[PDB]
Amino acid sequence: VVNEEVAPWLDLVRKLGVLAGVLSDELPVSLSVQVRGELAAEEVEVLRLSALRGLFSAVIEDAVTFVNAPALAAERGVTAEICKASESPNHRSVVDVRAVGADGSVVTVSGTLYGPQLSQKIVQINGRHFDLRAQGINLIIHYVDRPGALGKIGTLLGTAGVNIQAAQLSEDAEGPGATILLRLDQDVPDDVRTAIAAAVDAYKLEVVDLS
Amino acid sequence: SLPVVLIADKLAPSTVAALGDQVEVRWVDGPDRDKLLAAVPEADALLVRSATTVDAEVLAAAPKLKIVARAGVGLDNVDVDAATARGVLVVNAPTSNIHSAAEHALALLLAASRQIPAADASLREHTWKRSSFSGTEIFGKTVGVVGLGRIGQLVAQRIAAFGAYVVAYDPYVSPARAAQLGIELLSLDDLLARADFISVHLPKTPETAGLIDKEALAKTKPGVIIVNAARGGLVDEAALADAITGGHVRAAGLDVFATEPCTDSPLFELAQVVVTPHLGASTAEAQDRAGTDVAESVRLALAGEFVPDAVNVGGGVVNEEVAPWLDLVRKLGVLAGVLSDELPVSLSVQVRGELAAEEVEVLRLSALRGLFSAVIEDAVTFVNAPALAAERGVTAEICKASESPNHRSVVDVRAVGADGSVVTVSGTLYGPQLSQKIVQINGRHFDLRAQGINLIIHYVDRPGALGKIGTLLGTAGVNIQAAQLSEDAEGPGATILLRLDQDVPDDVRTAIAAAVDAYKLEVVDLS
Amino acid sequence: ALALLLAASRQIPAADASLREHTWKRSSFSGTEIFGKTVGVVGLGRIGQLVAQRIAAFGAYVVAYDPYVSPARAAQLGIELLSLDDLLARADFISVHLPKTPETAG
Amino acid sequence: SLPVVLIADKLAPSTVAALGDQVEVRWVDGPDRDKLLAAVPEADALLVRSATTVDAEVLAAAPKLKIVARAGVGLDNVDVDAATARGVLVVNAPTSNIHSAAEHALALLLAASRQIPAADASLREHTWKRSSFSGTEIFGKTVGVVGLGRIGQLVAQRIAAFGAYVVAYDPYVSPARAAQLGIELLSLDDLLARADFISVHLPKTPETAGLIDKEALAKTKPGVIIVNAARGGLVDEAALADAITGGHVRAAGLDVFATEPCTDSPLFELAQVVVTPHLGASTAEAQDRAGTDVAESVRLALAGEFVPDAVNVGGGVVNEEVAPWLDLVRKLGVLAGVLSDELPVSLSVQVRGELAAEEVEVLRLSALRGLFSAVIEDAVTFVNAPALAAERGVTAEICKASESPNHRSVVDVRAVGADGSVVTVSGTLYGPQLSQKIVQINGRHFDLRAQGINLIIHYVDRPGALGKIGTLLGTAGVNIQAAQLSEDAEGPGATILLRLDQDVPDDVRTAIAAAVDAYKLEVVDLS
Repeated sequence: VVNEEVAPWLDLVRKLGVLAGVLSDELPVSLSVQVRGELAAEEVEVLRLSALRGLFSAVIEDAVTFVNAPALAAERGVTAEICKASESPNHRSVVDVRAVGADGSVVTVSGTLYGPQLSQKIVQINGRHFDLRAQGINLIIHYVDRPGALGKIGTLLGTAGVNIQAAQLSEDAEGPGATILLRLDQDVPDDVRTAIAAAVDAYKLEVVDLS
Repeated sequence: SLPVVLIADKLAPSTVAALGDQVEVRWVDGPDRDKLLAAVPEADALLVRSATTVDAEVLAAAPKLKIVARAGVGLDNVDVDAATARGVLVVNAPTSNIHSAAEHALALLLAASRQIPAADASLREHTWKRSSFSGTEIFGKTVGVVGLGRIGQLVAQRIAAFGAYVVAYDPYVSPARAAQLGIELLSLDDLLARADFISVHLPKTPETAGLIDKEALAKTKPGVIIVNAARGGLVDEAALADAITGGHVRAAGLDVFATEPCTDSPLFELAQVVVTPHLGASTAEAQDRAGTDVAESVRLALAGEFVPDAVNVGGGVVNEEVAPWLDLVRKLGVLAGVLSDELPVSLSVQVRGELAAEEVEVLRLSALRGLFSAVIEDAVTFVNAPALAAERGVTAEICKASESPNHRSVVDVRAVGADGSVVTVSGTLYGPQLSQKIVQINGRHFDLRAQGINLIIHYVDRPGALGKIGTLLGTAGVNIQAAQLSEDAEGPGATILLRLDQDVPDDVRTAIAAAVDAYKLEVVDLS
Repeated sequence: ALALLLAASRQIPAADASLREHTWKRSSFSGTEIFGKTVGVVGLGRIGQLVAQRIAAFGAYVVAYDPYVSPARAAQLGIELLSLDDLLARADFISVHLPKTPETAG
Repeated sequence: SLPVVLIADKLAPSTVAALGDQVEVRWVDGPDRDKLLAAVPEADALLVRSATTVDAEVLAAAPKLKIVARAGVGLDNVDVDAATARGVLVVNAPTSNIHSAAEHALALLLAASRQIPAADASLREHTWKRSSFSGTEIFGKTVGVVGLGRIGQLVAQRIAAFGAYVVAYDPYVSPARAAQLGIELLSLDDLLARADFISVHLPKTPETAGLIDKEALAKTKPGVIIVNAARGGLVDEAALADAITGGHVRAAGLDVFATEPCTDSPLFELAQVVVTPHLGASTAEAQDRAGTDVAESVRLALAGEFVPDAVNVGGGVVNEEVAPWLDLVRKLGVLAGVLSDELPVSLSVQVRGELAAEEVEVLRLSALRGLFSAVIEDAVTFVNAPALAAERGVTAEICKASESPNHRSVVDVRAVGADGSVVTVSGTLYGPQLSQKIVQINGRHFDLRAQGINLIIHYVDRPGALGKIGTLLGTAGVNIQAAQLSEDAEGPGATILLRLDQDVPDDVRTAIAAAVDAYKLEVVDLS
């Protein structure tokens, strides 16, 4: 039995997996799922599968099933780990999916669920904090903070007929950079991604479907 | 072992008899550094006026000091930050001068309209220039009071008995309260247009400074008489001089100056401007009231009772768990105030989650302090809730709930309007540094540093709005540190909040408004 | 009458003068507060009646000497009627006025 | 000589320990006439529940009786008029049942939606009819609370934790207060349309009686469940029965009946209606709270202190000069309330002239009692101002002024709205009989008996209006005793007030409105 407390997290952690993957430039060699807070008292093994399954759909043709995935990860040299800690520093419960590349680079993505609807929310990308619905087409940009930056991103999207349903932009604690997330009403043509990316000096720019 | 109360400035024992006979009162020459520092070591309480300075050095030499009390209203001679840092309760006497100061405003209004000092001078010179003078009758006239706190209220009441109609401008008094006072509340523009007399009664804050400038002085009634017994440079001194000379304002009374110790204002060369050297509180009765007020405050303090005239936090008065929440809640009040169309009648402070297990009444006061900070002076952290309710018409309450939907603890500050609408703003602290985060505004969720200059825009024209907004800000040279924006759940509206690296010029505000078609455009400094 | 009571109470002329000769003698002045004091009005013809109502609004108690004024009218102006002697004993401020009976005024 | 406290009904000493040891408590069998009358002569205080009747005979036999206290909420068994007449303070325990009664409303809501009594009965009969039952979930549903006083507030709060949205109808709660409660205020029509559950929480007054009739029951949502744990016939019993049978309302819970001792309601023949014999307060905890409340009240009374739970006037508590002003001021509150567009946030009571020399705080309470009398029960003359402010959002203050412009003494009751507008109504007493006169409404002056049915009309079509109004009233057979009417100082409006000899039918009201083109048409009984 997947426990009633645990079930609603499945689809979320899958999406954190999708996110950790699209956001990794190279296929990760390790995937680590950390369960913190109230959730940590449940049986969350199945969330490791969920994350992996998410990781691999973002990379491999013909999406993975649930018993399909562990062997598929092993076969591609990806190892998975799961941690459970009662202690969560901020949210009552949060899950972090951490993907480490062969070159040692790290991507963490975190999600929670709260409210009467148990709405799924993305709440961290790499130590930047957010509260955005885990749904729809989301554009992620890590860029160089110059005057004009946010405007150029907005000008180009709008110029392309692409409407922004929500968006949140945080500034790096100790960097020259900034990272924004935008939920869009439709995909962004390649040409326009390249444009956004040159207009700001994007380290990273990805679009991901969180349906 | 009776607690020691050290009087460092010139307060007589009789002034201070409200301290029990349960204490040992001593006296010291406070201005004299070596004496003060020699005597302060054994002090439990330290009372002071203005001659003595209670800076860090004094505090560091006073190891068991529990209250610093200033018999007065200014806190200029007390480093309140340092006293807070060391756990020292600071107290003053905030209503001790209101009558002597109201009366002085009235004194100046009348002296100016009847040209008293000049007349008295003409007889002093041994001549009879009766024919040359010409006063202004108050009866039947309109008097504009700018700022309706305790003193402006006292002035309104006195002036009304002269058969003047009174109007006021004060966005920090509720309409019901002004109507209880029998005072009509106006836009500053409307006050300016209508007033035969203007008396200013604002505190000095950057929101206030120079309020009445050349542009304001030009909107007044020809023949107006203006009084400022309140603060520093509320009326632009040069604009005043110009309009006096030029004829437009007939007379004026000033008791306070842009920069005090002031012996050289050009206003001193105009006969039709009555001036006085910051008298207002200069009165045996006011100086006694100060002394006896502060004496009672020290009494309660030592008796381990609640000190309503507290200006700060010190002692067990706040748990270590709660302390860091004060400043954040202050900022929720500021923000709830800014997002409100007009002054809320009440603030509902809701504490949810782990925090709810704490003793959190001080937070209700923090919310109020923030809401009202456009009319509160920097040093003061605490406000007298019962006084603020009675003076201005606004209350606060606190509610607890075990459950917090998302974060372990969250505070929500619900600002409620007379008409029943609500503006909700929430925050948390989290992490090693316990950094302050704004997490909800009106059902919208996010995670933004509670700090810096923030631009908030409610608007109706959606497509490309991010583009327009960012591009105008960026063309103005304004960096955007962070941002949150979403399309309204119901209706054609959208809302963005941006943290900026500087303020936003007025023309650019107007541009942004026009471009996204805003109905609300605000900029609050969340420091 | 109010203007003068206030100008004398706060030493306005002497305080305005000191400024005009470019000195800051704040510490030389020391006014008298009206609030809560007892004001004696001598004579209650109309101007005195008006003075007393204006002074009441400063939160002062008003006594007056005028033996020909309607006692009901005095009460309505919130005035306690006294003999001249008693007024003089109790008065912190005194304003003298044309009385109701024009020159039995002493 | 210790004062005697006589307990005439079944209250245990422990219930009453809040009376000091400074008193001699005795007990008597109150229902037993001869015993009661034998014991009451030495009584200083008399406590009672409901079994004993404190009528004139009892009072006349109790020469030094100072308080009659009813441990409960009803005053049915106490002749309060007679006690007032003899100077006897009457007291009850007005918040002593609110929890047990809220809980019972909830009990009934749940029992009705889950068909408990019938289910329990089916198992009692030794069969398993699980398949036949079908409950109604509360989560996510809309619950309409009709009347938002203490109990409706407690019910709203309990029901909200079940994840129901709560709406209320109560014209005697301010919007700010309802919003502090997190409750949405609605017209009765809108509540009816939206509510899946309705719980009634009105007092019985003629303004209230039968509120929810056939016409209301027909506007509700199909499938609604209705509870009345409040009062008598607030929901028309026959209309209810019809709508239950007819299907439209799914279920109901009743704890009170149009005419009690009730053993024969047709509702008792419907399974889908849960009924209980006026339990609600029937609880050890509620009966104890009553006893200990009333005991404290008696304590304060004897200690010559202020009794907040007073229901009336007795003793020196009111000067002989002031006494006759109570009733008139009550009527100024009623009228200020009626002439107000919506509930004022505060009443400013201004006492001018000779009266201002008196001690007149009770008048501020009289004004409140009048303002709120649509939700106050007859016997009660006094209201608990602090309680009413906290529960409903409305305050009162009193101001004095030596001068009265015209009459020797006048009271003005200023009703102030949240938006700052003011409605002013004044009265005097004058003459041998000290007859009560209404003398001003909103700057208009006149002299009209404060008595009888009065029609007030604000209207915009002036020429011939007197003709139209009088002719319609007269065709309806309505005599006009007195009248005052004037054309508004500024604008196209006019105002008439008429004292009539009976009420005015609804069609004739509509006719008058149409004919003079009214915006305000009201009829208040100024008895």
